[PDB]
Amino acid sequence: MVLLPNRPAPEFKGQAVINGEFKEICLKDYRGKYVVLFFYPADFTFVSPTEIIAFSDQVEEFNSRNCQVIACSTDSQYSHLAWDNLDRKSGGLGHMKIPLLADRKQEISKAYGVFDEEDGNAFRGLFIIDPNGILRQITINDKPVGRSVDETLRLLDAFQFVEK
Amino acid sequence: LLPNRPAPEFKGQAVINGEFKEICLKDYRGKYVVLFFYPADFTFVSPTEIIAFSDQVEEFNSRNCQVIACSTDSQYSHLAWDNLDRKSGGLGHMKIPLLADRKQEISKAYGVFDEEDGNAFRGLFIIDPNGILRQITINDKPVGRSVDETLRLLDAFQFVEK
Amino acid sequence: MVLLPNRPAPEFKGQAVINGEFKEICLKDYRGKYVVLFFYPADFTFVSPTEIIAFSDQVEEFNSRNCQVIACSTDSQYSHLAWDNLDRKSGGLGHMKIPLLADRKQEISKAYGVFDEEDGNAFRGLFIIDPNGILRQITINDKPVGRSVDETLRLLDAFQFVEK
Amino acid sequence: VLLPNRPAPEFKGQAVINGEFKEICLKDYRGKYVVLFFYPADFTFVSPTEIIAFSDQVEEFNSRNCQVIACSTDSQYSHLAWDNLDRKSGGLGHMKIPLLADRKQEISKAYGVFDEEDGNAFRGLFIIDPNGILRQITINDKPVGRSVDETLRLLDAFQFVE
Amino acid sequence: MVLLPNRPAPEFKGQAVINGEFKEICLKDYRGKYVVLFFYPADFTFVSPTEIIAFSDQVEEFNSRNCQVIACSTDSQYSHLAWDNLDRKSGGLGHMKIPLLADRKQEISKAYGVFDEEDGNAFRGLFIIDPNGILRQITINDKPVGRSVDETLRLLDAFQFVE
Amino acid sequence: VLLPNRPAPEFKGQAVINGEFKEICLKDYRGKYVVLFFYPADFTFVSPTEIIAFSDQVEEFNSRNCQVIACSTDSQYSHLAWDNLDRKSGGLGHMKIPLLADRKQEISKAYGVFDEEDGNAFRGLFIIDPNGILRQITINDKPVGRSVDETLRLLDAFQFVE
Amino acid sequence: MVLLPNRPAPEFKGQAVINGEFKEICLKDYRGKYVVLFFYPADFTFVSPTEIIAFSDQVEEFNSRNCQVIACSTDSQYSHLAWDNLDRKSGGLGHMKIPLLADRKQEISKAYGVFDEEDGNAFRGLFIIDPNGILRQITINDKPVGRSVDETLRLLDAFQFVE
Amino acid sequence: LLPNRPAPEFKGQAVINGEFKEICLKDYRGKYVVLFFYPADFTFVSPTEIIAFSDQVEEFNSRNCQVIACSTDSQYSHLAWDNLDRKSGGLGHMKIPLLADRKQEISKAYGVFDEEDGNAFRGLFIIDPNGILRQITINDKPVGRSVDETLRLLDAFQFVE
Amino acid sequence: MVLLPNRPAPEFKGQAVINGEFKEICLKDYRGKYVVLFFYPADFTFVSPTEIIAFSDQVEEFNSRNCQVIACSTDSQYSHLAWDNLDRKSGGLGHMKIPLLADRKQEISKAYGVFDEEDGNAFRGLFIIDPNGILRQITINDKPVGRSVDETLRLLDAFQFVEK
Amino acid sequence: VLLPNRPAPEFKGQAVINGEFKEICLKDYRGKYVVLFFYPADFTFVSPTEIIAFSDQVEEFNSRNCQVIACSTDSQYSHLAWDNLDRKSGGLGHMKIPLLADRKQEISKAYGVFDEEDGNAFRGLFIIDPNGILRQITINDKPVGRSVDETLRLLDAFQFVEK
Repeated sequence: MVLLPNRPAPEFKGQAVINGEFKEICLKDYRGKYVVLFFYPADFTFVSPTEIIAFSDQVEEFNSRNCQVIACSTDSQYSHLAWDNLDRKSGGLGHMKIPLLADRKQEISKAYGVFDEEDGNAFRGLFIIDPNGILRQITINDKPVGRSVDETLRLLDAFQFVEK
Repeated sequence: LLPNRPAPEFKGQAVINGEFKEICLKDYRGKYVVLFFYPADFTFVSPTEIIAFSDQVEEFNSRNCQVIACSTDSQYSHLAWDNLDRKSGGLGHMKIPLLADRKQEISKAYGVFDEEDGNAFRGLFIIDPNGILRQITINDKPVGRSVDETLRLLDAFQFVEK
Repeated sequence: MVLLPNRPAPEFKGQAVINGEFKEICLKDYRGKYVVLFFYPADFTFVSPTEIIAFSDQVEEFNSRNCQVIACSTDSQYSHLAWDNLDRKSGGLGHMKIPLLADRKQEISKAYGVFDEEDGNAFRGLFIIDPNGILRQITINDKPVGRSVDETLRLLDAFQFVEK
Repeated sequence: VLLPNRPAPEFKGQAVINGEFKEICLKDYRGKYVVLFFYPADFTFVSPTEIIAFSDQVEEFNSRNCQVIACSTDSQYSHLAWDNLDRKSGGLGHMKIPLLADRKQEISKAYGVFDEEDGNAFRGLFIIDPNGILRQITINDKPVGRSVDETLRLLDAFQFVE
Repeated sequence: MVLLPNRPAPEFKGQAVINGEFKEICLKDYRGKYVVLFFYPADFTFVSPTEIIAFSDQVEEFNSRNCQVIACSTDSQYSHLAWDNLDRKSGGLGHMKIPLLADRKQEISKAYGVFDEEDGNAFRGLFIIDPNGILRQITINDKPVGRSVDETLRLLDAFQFVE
Repeated sequence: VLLPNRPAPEFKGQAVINGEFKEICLKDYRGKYVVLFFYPADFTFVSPTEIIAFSDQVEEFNSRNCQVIACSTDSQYSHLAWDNLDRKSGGLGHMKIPLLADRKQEISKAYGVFDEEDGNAFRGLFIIDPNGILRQITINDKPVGRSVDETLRLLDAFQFVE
Repeated sequence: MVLLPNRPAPEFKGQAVINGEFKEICLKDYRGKYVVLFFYPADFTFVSPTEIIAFSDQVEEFNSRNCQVIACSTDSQYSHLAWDNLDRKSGGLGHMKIPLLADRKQEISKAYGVFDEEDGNAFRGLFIIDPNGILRQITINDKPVGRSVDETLRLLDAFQFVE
Repeated sequence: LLPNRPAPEFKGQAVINGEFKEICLKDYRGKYVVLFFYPADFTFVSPTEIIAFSDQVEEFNSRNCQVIACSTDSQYSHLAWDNLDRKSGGLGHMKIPLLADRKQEISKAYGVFDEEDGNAFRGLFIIDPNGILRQITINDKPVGRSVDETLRLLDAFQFVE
Repeated sequence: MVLLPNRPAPEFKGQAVINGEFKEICLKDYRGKYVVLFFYPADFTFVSPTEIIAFSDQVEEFNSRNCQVIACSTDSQYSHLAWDNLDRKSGGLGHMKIPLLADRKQEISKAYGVFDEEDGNAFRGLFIIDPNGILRQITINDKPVGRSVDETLRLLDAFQFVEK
Repeated sequence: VLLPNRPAPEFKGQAVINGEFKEICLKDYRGKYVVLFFYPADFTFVSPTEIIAFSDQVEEFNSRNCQVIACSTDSQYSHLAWDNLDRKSGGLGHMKIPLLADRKQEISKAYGVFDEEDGNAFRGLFIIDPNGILRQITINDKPVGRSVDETLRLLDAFQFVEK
């Protein structure tokens, strides 16, 4: 059905573009931190990728909250690096402040239940994961509609409150 | 559960304007539906949520949207809570319907049912005028939901619906 | 299932309202004492409070008999506590001298075979259980019709007579 | 699975009525209430006191539009013999209620009063309505008998709320 | 699965009326002796009492032949005791010289293959078993026709000749 | 094991009659009683004195409208050879009783007399009425023979109650 | 489906008539020697005794080859013995020089695949088995048609020349 | 595999006279058929058998019988083997059909298929004009079959017909 | 298992970039013409475009042989388009004279057995399919090694010879 | 699925080398590259051109540390006879490469080149690395043959890739 809160988040592992470079990352690496893992359908189509860029520009709001924000797609790492190295006016991302994770085997976005079998693209999900790897928040949007940084930080603040 | 798919059907007994009516999703065809879940009656944050939505109900009326609240509690718990006034830990008199899922069917169909306590996680679902599910939100039980954010999403979906 | 007498009574464990407080209780707590476990369909109803109050006012008849009465419903412990705190004039229970057990996962009502798949409410069952946790008597009433204290008392007296 | 909003299990069998063999089924009793009670065996101590106690009170059930049937796994011949046996000698005297014989153990298993530990049914009592729907379930451990008065009370309540 | 002569007789354990009183018995209680186990449909009937009585009157023949005769029906022991206490004039057995076995759970007559599923009654069987607990003779009659003590004596002698 | 209220199992086989092979069925004998009896093997000791004892008494079964048939797992050829032989050498002399061959083991297995150890029948005797309904089952351990007069008695009793 | 050469012959065990006397024989007994195991449908027939006698008269031909001939049929050992007591002029075997093997339970005929489900009799098979119990030659004839001792001998000779 | 039953149907490429021709058992209705198997082409004891059956072919023609040789080799191996003279180790050009069982159906359906290699045991099967199996012979690979015994058998079956 | 020649080739249908535009194409579109379907692991990779390009420059060779060449990978058509608008000076494709087919759903590469479960990319496959949709030639190269235009031309010619 | 980066299917069988029978397997060839190629049948038209073409060039592969092996569903005897037959006569001359008989169909089935409609292998070609890991896969429909120069090119490319 749906992933449930108060259950361990699905393990993910994969190639990510981090600071213009390819790195193998997984969920276990983030132990001790909150994690916002959000998905988007594709590279090189938005047609203005304002949403991911919004999370990249607000990133210190998350870093001060002891939270790591990770963007993810079914595109490969090369498509990711290419999209990132392209400047915003030209349609690209510009250079992002968050990791761009590529799941090319579809298994990650399937593990989080956001995978759409029609286009082979992920619906835009957002998942909040606690320092121990437990799932807290599940947000899944239809593709045409984006997500809010403020809401994400409100939720995060609430969970960190219930924490202490 | 996924967006852009037909929303799971539900039929249930509900408290509407101080009395029982059986309602189903098919009845709301032609307008959006916000269906939200809460763990139990006679609790702390849940009534704050429900009262928040019911007090903002005109915002949903102007958007042609119908908000419904749901619990695994019986319609009798629901009605007793509806009759209890705000200051005494009641709901006052609610301007949105209270759906009772006593067979656990609706919570399970929407995948918000928690096998641990027999209660629902706090789910919120935006369903389109054709009965297609546009949005899925699921909150861990300690944390509530925003009416503002819901309205934002609703406005986005209605904007994209041309 | 219909349960049969002279067999071990199904184990139950759950949260209950006792003295207006949440406790966790189970059948094995009552070893050495008889247990009358009776069910009713729902809180904030009509015949159920008359039943429960009738059994509550008589609690010393059961206690002098070394027997523990427990009421059970599919309602939560919050609905139970809310009803219990409501006075009789306002339609509540006044204040109950017997434990009000919430079976919210349906497990207890199902293990005793009194669960109704139709409305998700228990039929009015009543079960007498000896200090060894063995089932003694079975009474299951249709929802409109209630149960008698003096009859349960009679049954109890009989079982304790043939006990030793 | 045995629960009292449902149609009662249909029984059919040979019975002793006024000292003769007569085949009866549940459907012959449409329009009336039925109290169907089981006892472990013929030619015992506790059981005849129950059968005699109910048969002596038979007018209370007749006044209530109800038919009382006793059932055991014994053959109809054992039934007949016990019936012919004088009250003083441990017999039933001549019964005013039908004595149902379940030799195949189908009716005891149908009402779930049969225990494989021995060949006998528990002391069951089932109140069934004019439409053949089950109302009351009672199952006693074998040493402990049953009350006529409680049966009358139950009957009165069911007939009252109907 | 069919029960045959050279195979070990099916074990049975049940309640019996012996000399007026209740006692639990089993086949192994009878090891060291021959056993004639005969079934009848029910207590308080017509053809059965003359038969069982006819066996009980000849009981000394079986005794002197080192044989134990056991009668079995699906009735309980209270029915058995009842029928045994009833004097013969009334249609009772008078007091039997052989045990009356009760199989209420139907498992004994089912184990010997004599159980009718049309009613809860046993077909009229007879089984000759040896001191080692092995089957010897199997005889099943239609209910309208009774059994002969003479033929059972002949069979018993015939087996005791060979073993 | 067989019960005697039921249709007797159907057999079809090669029989030796008057010293010649003929194909027989149980249905050829309808309207008549039938005694079907089994023996382990040809060219043995007890079986010939049995079959001969029955063959000499054939007139007794004739007057009762009953047909006696001997059956074994031997072929029709061993049956024939056994017949043509003289009673001094162990043979049967010449039989008035048909010798049925069960070479497929069908007829013995259908009557439940088949021994899997040596692959041949115990001593069965089955009384079947004119309608093909099974009446009497008798099964003897191999070393012990059967009574002609007990069979005649049973025949008379069944015919009596008929 | 059918037995195969260069694979261990199916083990057989049972009662056989040897020199007018019953014996219990099996294929293990004959290890170290060749075996010709042949089947015939029934005792007291026309062609089968022709075959059997033809093989019995020449037994010394198989003895000089270190080979044992064994005849087998679904008839019992008693029918076998009776057939072996009968003169050849009277339709019997005379007194046989080869083991006459009864397979009553039809195990041996079925293990060798020759069993006819129709009449309950074996087709006329012939099997040649080496000193290690390994199956070499397989011959199965329709029932009206018999076999040659000459050809059997030929086969044996070829196997032994190859051995 | 018993001889009262209809013989398993075979279909396949045969080499007759040096050409590829499709044949099947039902082509042969009304005649007796002896089907014999051999392990492989270009082997030592097989060509002698096959040649012995071929030099005697008319013995089978007088009896209304068709002899067919069959193996698991391809029709190209059959052709190559059949063209080659015996002085060079071939069959010369011979009078009976050479059936290729490449898909190994025919050998498996007749129970002559060995699974240690891909070859058929030397089977010999006699089949009546109505396509019913009469005689079953299976020899271990080192040992060959007689033509005289085959004629004898065929005569016996023809007589009992 | 691997595909075989002389059997109907798996039907592919997908979204493709032709002349800088999106168009839905399938296999049955190409009836009457031969089809060379070749797979490559990913867009925006290091040297793969040199192979794809080598095939692109030679398109006339295939066109005069009545063959249609199709390039296919698991990238989205958006990646395809971006890479096909990138000049080779940047490492892009220049512009392709060959249709760029996008198998996002992994269906085509799975059905053609060239999909590998390790990185979620296709191996370097090549499939020669006659005008009736019958598989004729199968070539599968390990990712590090490219293929040849000339051997493909030779095979194409051979199949066109034996067709007549 | 049969894919490049996985270890190649292990094959074992009787092959002909220098007009002589050797049993070989894949495990023999560790340390060397291996080109395995399949053809439908012996004594055909197209296939001998291929086999001879690969053979006459054998040293080109030997110098590249590669072992070229040909395989068909024919026996080793067909292989041998075809190898003895002169080229002018349509034979193989004398092979400089191993000729591998798959008579059990196993090797051909393991490489997915087996054609059920035939019993003959499609013409496959498989390049295997020294470590036993597959590299290249090519399968032709039967009428179309394969190129030696392209094989050499592929080999060069792989070895240049790894070194």
